[PDB]
Amino acid sequence: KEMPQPKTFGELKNLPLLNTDKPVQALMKIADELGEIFKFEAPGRVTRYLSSQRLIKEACDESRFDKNLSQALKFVRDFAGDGLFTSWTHEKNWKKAHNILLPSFSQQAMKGYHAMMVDIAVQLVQKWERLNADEHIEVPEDMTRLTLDTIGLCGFNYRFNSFYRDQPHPFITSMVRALDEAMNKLQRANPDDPAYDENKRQFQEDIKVMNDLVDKIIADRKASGEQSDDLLTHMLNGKDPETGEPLDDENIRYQIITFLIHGHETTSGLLSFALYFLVKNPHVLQKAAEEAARVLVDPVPSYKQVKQLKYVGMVLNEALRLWPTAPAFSLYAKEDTVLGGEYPLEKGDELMVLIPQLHRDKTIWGDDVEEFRPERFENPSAIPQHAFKPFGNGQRACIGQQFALHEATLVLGMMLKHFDFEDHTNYELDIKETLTLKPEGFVVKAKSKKIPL
Ligand code: HEM
Repeated sequence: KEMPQPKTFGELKNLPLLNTDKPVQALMKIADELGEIFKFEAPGRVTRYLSSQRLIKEACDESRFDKNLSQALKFVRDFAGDGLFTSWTHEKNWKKAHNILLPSFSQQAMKGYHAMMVDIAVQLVQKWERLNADEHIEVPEDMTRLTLDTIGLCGFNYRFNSFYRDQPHPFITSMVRALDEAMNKLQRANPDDPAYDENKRQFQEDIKVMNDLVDKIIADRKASGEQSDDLLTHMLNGKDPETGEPLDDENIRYQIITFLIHGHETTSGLLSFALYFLVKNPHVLQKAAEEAARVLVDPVPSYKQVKQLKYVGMVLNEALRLWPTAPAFSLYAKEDTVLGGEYPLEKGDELMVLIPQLHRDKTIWGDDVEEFRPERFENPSAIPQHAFKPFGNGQRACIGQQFALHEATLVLGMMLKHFDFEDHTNYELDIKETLTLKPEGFVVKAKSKKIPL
């Protein structure tokens, strides 16, 4: 079987097709025309984009395929190092950090982080309670303040105090700029061009700003001896079951930077898309609000009450179905293998899972794939294996899944309890693509139900 492939441009191959600010959406369009698999070549590289549950379930076989570091991840590694997200599975530090961190990220472990999550969530709610009549909310902007501050506090007991500032903490400014630079290098035709000397200089400065803060906090903690309810305390005290070794200080720093750079943007996007879909679907919003009011009966949510927000959970899963905020992951063939009984692959061949397209597979989800219908997830164990993959696959899946969902469910629950929301501009969905996805420029008005915290 010959494999479909979009337009080529001479020696540049398919590369010009991704000369756009929205490449994932462009690839979804190509997938719409070419089907479940297409080859994509650039000067000196080749990948194949998968879109069907049929082929993705095979790609998800860990005996056959392992996580690949995409070019995007190789650039992010310049500041995320050998943290979990940017490591090869066979690097010693991957398995070691994975073993140590798994217990710190369990559903049970979320009880320990809940109070800090509530701290920041209350700050968001109070911010919105305190807006004057003529004001509005910049949704992704505020969700980003929320998620960064939450990961800072739960991550290493540090307050960025984002809700006290117009200009973010310097660490945050550097982080966002470093992420942007790693992204720009993907579409940069002539990297050695002197017009990029300043970018390179700035990138090194921003890496230093991030390293200096995190290294200082780690050093301060070891000198103080203080024990906290945070990830840092877990990483300082944890020992690998296999070797009995703890993580060294540099790797701990990379883990912290990783939780921030990856966790903040994905979770902020999710909350933003969820609110977007709620305001665009009033009947669904009514059902979510009814549950929030019924369940969240105390001045602040308890850990247990968050799990009881069953419909809110479904709303978030349905937002992740339509716009999974980390929209792709990359795999390599471990050995020569045949995919789908039709496509021969050689050892090391690279595959890309196009998640938003997977989540629109009509053979799994039915015809109404574009409809926002949380009720799809009423019985979540009834959805076929490998049909729904917003958190990636297997041992290389999101270690932060329970953290992200606890945070998102808590915060969306509180928003729904405390406010009526208005799509005051009839916002037109504009999805900005970076390492992640977000609804750019999404704004609302929130009218308080005047319920005290
Ligand atoms: C809704 C929000 C989130 C989504 C959609 C998401 C999605 C993903 C995906 C798709 C991967 C696999 C990437 C790949 O295969 O290349 C991943 C990995 C990872 N995530 Fe998340 N993530 C979210 C939130 C978080 C948070 C809040 C944290 C930490 C506080 C986190 C920490 C990590 C780590 C450490 C990895 C690498 C795990 C490993 O390979 O051992 N994520 N995530």
